[PDB]
Amino acid sequence: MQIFVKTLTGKTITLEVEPSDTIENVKAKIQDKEGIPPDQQRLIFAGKQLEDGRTLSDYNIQKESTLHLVLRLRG
Amino acid sequence: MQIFVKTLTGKTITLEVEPSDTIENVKAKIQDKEGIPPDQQRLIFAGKQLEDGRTLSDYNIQKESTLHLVLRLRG
Repeated sequence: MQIFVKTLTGKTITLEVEPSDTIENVKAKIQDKEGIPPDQQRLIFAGKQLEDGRTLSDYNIQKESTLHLVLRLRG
Repeated sequence: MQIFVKTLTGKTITLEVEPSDTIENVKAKIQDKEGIPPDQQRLIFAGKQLEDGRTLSDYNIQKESTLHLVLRLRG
C-alpha cells in the first residue's frame, strides 16, 4: 500500500509498504530513496515516535496515512 | 438503463448501467469516459453519498435518475 512521509520542511515522499513491515523496514526504504541513515530518522504517527521493531499494523497505520519524519543526530 | 451524472459545474454525462452494478462500477465507467480516478469521485443520490460496494438497486436508483458527482482529493 501507499503511505506518505512528510518532513519538517514540508516535503512529502511517497512509500510503497506493507502493514507487516517494521518501522525499521520503512526507515530502510527512506534510506534507499533519500540517503538518510535509519539512525538519523525519527518517524512519528498519531503524535508519537514509532519504535523500530514494531509494525505498521501494530500502530494501525492505514493506506494513505501520513507519517512525520524528523531528523536527528547520533547513532 | 440510462442514468445521468451531473457535476458542480452543471455538466451532465450520460451513463448506460444496470441496477445490479455497484457504485464502484459506475465510478469505473466515469473513469472510462472522463478520466477521473474513482478515488477522486463522490457520487450522491437522494441527498446522500453512495457507498462503493452497494448497488444502484440497493439505493433504488431508477431509469433516468440523476446522480450528483463531486470531486475530491486523496486516495
